[PDB]
Amino acid sequence: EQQLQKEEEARKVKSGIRQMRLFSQDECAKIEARIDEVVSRAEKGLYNEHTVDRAPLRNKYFFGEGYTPGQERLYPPGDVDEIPEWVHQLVIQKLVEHRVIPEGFVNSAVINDYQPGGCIVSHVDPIHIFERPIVSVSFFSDSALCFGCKFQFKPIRVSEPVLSLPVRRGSVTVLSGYAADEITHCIRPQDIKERRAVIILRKTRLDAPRL
Repeated sequence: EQQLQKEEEARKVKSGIRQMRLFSQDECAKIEARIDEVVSRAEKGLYNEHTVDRAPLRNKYFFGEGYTPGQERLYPPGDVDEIPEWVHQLVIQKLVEHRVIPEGFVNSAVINDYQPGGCIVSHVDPIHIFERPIVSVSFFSDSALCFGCKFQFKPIRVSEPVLSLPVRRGSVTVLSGYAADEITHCIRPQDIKERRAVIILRKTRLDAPRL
């Protein structure tokens, strides 16, 4: 049955997801103020060209490492701005202290800032660029992350994702295995009702192809 297939898929996705409430409301407030600083600094033209990526639904800020289909390429060393001290002190440290990731692991911090009605189209985290696990921390409001995103293209055949994962403010999502390699994920516009930001902490692969 198609029902059994969806249930085994969702179980496999679940095995690749770990999630914990790690940041208090005050800790979130401090990080959100720092996120607002990045947005302000971008608007002041203070960042490198490749640090900032502006699109209708969302702004993307690349720190430490950055990239440009499976044809993503890492920008040459020193092309994007370095990971800001507050990311180390307020975000990465908390994660290291809670043993989510080891020290020295993260060389890439991306901030995605979403407008209401913002979305991500079905995609896989590029395996040729980034090691696993992929760590993300949500900030301004609660939302959902969907896995198995055929519905975004064939809504008559399939109306729902395989799995929808609540992503609450201050929660940490860790993706590995099946959830990171074998299935697509996306965000639905109806799931972003107000401003939402997310910090994505990753390690790039040594042989990630460069420009």
